[PDB]
Amino acid sequence: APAAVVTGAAKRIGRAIAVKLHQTGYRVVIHYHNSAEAAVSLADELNKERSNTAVVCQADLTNSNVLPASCEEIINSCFRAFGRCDVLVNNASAFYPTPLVKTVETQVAELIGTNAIAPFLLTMSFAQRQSNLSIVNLCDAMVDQPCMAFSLYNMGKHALVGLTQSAALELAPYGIRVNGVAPGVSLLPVAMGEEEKDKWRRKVPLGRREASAEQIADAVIFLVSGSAQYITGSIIKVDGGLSLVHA
Amino acid sequence: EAPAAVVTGAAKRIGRAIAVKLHQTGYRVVIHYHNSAEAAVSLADELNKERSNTAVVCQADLTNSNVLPASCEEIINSCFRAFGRCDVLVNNASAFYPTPLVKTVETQVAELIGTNAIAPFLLTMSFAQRQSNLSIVNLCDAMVDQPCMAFSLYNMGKHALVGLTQSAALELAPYGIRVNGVAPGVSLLPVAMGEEEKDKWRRKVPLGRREASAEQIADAVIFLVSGSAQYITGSIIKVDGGLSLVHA
Amino acid sequence: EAPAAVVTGAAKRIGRAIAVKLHQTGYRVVIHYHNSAEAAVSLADELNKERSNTAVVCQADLTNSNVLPASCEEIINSCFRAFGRCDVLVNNASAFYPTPLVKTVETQVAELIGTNAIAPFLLTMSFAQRQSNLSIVNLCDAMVDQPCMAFSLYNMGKHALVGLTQSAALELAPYGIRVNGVAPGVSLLPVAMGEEEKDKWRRKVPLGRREASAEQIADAVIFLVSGSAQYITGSIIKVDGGLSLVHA
Amino acid sequence: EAPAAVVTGAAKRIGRAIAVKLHQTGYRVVIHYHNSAEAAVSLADELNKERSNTAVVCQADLTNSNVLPASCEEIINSCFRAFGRCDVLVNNASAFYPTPLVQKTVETQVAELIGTNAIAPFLLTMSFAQRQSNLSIVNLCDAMVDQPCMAFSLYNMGKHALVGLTQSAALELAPYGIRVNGVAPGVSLLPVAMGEEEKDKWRRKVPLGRREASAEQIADAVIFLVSGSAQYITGSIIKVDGGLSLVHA
Ligand SMILES: NC(=O)c1ccc[n+]([C@@H]2O[C@H](COP(=O)([O-])OP(=O)(O)OC[C@H]3O[C@@H](n4cnc5c(N)ncnc54)[C@H](OP(=O)(O)O)[C@@H]3O)[C@@H](O)[C@H]2O)c1
Ligand SMILES: NC(=O)c1ccc[n+]([C@@H]2O[C@H](COP(=O)([O-])OP(=O)(O)OC[C@H]3O[C@@H](n4cnc5c(N)ncnc54)[C@H](OP(=O)(O)O)[C@@H]3O)[C@@H](O)[C@H]2O)c1
Ligand SMILES: NC(=O)c1ccc[n+]([C@@H]2O[C@H](COP(=O)([O-])OP(=O)(O)OC[C@H]3O[C@@H](n4cnc5c(N)ncnc54)[C@H](OP(=O)(O)O)[C@@H]3O)[C@@H](O)[C@H]2O)c1
Ligand SMILES: NC(=O)c1ccc[n+]([C@@H]2O[C@H](COP(=O)([O-])OP(=O)(O)OC[C@H]3O[C@@H](n4cnc5c(N)ncnc54)[C@H](OP(=O)(O)O)[C@@H]3O)[C@@H](O)[C@H]2O)c1
Ligand SMILES: Nc1nc(N)nc(NC2CC2)n1
Ligand SMILES: Nc1nc(N)nc(NC2CC2)n1
Ligand SMILES: Nc1nc(N)nc(NC2CC2)n1
Ligand SMILES: Nc1nc(N)nc(NC2CC2)n1
Ligand code: NA
Ligand code: NA
Repeated sequence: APAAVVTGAAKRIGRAIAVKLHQTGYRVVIHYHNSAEAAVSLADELNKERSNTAVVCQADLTNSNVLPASCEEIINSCFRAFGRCDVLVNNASAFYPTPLVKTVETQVAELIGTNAIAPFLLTMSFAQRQSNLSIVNLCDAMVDQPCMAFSLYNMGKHALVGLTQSAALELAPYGIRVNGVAPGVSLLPVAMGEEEKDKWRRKVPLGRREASAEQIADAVIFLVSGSAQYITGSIIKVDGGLSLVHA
Repeated sequence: EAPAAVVTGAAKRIGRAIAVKLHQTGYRVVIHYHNSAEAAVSLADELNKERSNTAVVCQADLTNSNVLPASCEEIINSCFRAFGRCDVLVNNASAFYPTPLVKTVETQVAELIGTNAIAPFLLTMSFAQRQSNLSIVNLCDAMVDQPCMAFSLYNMGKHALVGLTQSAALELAPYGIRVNGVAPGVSLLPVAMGEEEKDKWRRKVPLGRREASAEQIADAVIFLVSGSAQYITGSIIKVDGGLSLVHA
Repeated sequence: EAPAAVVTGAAKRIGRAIAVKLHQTGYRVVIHYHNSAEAAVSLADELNKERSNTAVVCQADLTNSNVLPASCEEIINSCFRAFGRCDVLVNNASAFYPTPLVKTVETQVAELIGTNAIAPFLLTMSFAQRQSNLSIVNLCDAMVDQPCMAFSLYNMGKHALVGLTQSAALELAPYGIRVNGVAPGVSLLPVAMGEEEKDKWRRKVPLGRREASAEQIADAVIFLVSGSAQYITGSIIKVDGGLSLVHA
Repeated sequence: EAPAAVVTGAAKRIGRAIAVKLHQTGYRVVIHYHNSAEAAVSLADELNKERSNTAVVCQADLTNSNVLPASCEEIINSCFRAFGRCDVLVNNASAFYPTPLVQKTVETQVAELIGTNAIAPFLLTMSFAQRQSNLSIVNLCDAMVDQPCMAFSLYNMGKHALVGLTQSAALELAPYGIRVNGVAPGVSLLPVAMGEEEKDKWRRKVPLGRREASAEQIADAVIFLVSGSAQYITGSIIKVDGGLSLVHA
């Protein structure tokens, strides 16, 4: 059985991706930062289905002097548990506004670390340890029509597009594919107000609703599958047409 | 009962692989063709041997002309006539040849722009006008921003097809019709292409230094028409082995 | 001696402003028009009052048809007959109206795809064939990836024009002919559009909550044809006040 | 009074060309530099001999660190100290070197490549805006970001982030009348460290003249963007690449 690492997998979209990978037959490493209880509850659920097929792994993915070592250890955790690491899903992400007009350098470390630098370091560590091997990066369908006052977040997501492309090119000779999935509106942020959630939903052409986490996870499953073996450097929007709607 | 799909230019090559994979997934298929009558009938016979009354052929020229709207309406009609429904449209048929800036040019326009862009638009119109998982898949080109030299009309047509994909995704979303694309890089090389040229293209592809099989292209089409793509509309999936990421 | 430019659809609105600014920069101009003869002639008279023998008009329908290649060749020829040279081509003329998926459709195709894409292609062919700072500027649309609802053929035509811009840039670079685009967002609105509707569009624009003047669009054209742009080819400059960056 | 501009990494090469062209257009200029003190001072001396008290130098490292926000604030402050205003910011400074995925610390490479190409532009943009006619920012991008050089992931990441900043900042700063645009070279001045045969390999790829862009050609697009001829243009990135990005593998 192949094995996958999913970052930020205790809740929401990460959780659904881990669940669907496990349902497909993968053993999974459930990475978490603060959500230890949820991470272990997910592992307990998956291990009840198939013993010793899910483990948890804690790490902060904020940029720092220790982030390279932390990312090496996440990949190492998959090898320790399962003896291989076939799939990496870069899902973990900080998301909050950073107006141009926490210290700003902490915001940099968190927003650019989680969205871009940790994915890069995890990609390095994944590759260095190297079958259907692939990486899937969780992008953002709205990167070119960004939310107001979210410059660092947007920078991080653009950087992640860059990594997707650069790593697809560089890792192709190792048979490692690198792709992305770009939600528009999926599970709305827990802190967003109801009326705000509804305003976003009403903008989506395809059903005037957000994507379920499972719909996002379906695109991840496709990209890691045998049915995507010639696909690398591609980013699949799963956005219900939202990015096509003008102001 | 079983859903039904129209695949244009389905007698050979990628369209044939798409038709076969849709049929294997459970669809009844309209095999559109232009000149390749014997291949189209042979494919229909193959599919009907597997499940009777699940494949028919439909002949049409998709060159632009004043009768092209009627021709595209008749392809969609032919699906309803055979199967009583039309769930999926795959716009695959395509003319591809150079048109240097420096057949008459009017014919070149009609063929390249008609097959790659206008016929998809008219088929899209007719599909939409006539009707649980409805979708359209347009065969695009991953290299449209790094185009082949002296292929301006072809490239224009494929860019127009991106525009149609996006515009139709937006407009047809309220009807539950998703509209997406699949963009090959190099897949089955042109029959006309010489061996050395084919080898030069193959050697450019990062992932495996080989072209895509027809089946690999069809796999992306199958995903986009499936239940696993129900929130996906207006997306174009490159299936190019990284080719478009390679600088000059 | 003075360079010469062809501007399509130059009688009114953005094309007129472009022709004026090119003339102010020192170009002789061919004012192409279709229906707006009186305005074309008035512009020519104004320009020739400023400097005699510097402006001529040229009538043609740019709808797609069997005669469009000849018509386009004639427009280019008119610049050579008048001025002895043709240094700049500005593809500005454009039909724009909705074509819902759900006039006959073949005429809509001819008009929308002809004016926005096929006539630019044929004009580009004829320009190149007759061939220093030579360049072509195509009037694109900054909103082509977030298009107006029910404008599929228009959007297809503008996408095709992006592809032409790219393809022609690549192919014509060895002749030193640069090919670029200018992409307005909201510029001149219909005069007859109610101000309340105009204001809905204006309020969308981040930079000043107003539409671009024709002259602001023309400024970008002037840059691209200038000596300050001699390494720029295949580039499309948005002149949109940030509109294309604004989400739904 | 004459307007004032800050050009990062302006001692040499493209940045100097931009500073020179802005100065010739009537701007007073802050010549930011990191290690090239001699070159920076030489340029300032030359510009002040054309017009007295119209150029100053400003030294800063633009590597990311917890003091980078203060350093960026101080570059903008230096423009106001010398000239009383700051109308234009050109984010030109850039680290550029490979970072292979498979095998000087990686954290240093992150701090340099992401800091110079993205974070310092962001912080300078914040400081520029907080301190405020024809105000604008021009970011030096890269026309090849979607067809990147092999083994340059962190550089490419940085330049993609800079695209994101250009767009985000154009949106957010539009109500302040600050336009934010980019200029994206393909091949311009080749690296000093490259041999002529390798330079020629790159030159031969360029459809328009089989040559790199001069520094002045890049600067010409910057000057257009800061000019009155670009007053409705924001969020736009102009490729100045001779068609290079249109050429397939
Ligand atoms: N939801 C949407 O509509 C949407 C739209 C566009 C893009 N996306 C992208 O899709 C992905 C999943 O979205 P989501 O909404 O499910 O994400 P989310 O709930 O915002 O974040 C996912 C997880 O990231 C982890 N994380 C955050 N900061 C971290 C840090 N410093 N170190 C390590 N891990 C950290 C958290 O793990 P712990 O809980 O364990 O601390 C969190 O549960 C993200 O990449 C997001 O950007 C989502
Ligand atoms: N192969 C590749 O590497 C590649 C690369 C990029 C994109 N694509 C796209 O993928 C699709 C499939 O590629 P392919 O190589 O399999 O295509 P293809 O063999 O060039 O053409 C497919 C079929 O199009 C039909 N067709 C051509 N002109 C027509 C006309 N005037 N009216 C009606 N039908 C017409 C032909 O049908 P008859 O034989 O019955 O006459 C032909 O067999 C095309 O859209 C192509 O542009 C392919
Ligand atoms: N206005 C905007 O906000 C906006 C936004 C985005 C892009 N653009 C682009 O900018 C350019 C100029 O826009 P505009 O608003 O000034 O254009 P416009 O007023 O819609 O049209 C310009 C001219 O095109 C000519 N034209 C139309 N159909 C033709 C045909 N069949 N044959 C020949 N010529 C034909 C007409 O010439 P006659 O009057 O002589 O018949 C007309 O005056 C266009 O390419 C447009 O798509 C404009
Ligand atoms: N040259 C090309 O072909 C090309 C192609 C694509 C994009 N571009 C972009 O165009 C811009 C100019 O290119 P270029 O070739 O002229 O650049 P460059 O010579 O590589 O670098 C410009 C300057 O950046 C400064 N810099 C580097 N690291 C720094 C740091 N840690 N802190 C502060 N400043 C630092 C250096 O200043 P000091 O010398 O004072 O240390 C250097 O002179 C860059 O943004 C580049 O990415 C250029
Ligand atoms: N990390 C990230 N990124 C986006 N775009 N949206 C969200 N959504 C909610 C914070 C949970 N999360
Ligand atoms: N229609 C089309 N389009 C492309 N890109 N390639 C091909 N390949 C060869 C004519 C079969 N055909
Ligand atoms: N995008 C576009 N294209 C043309 N040809 N004309 C127009 N006219 C504007 C609605 C007045 N807009
Ligand atoms: N900063 C930067 N960025 C690019 N692309 N090219 C260059 N040339 C560098 C001096 C070698 N520098
Ligand atoms: Na830790
Ligand atoms: Na008239």
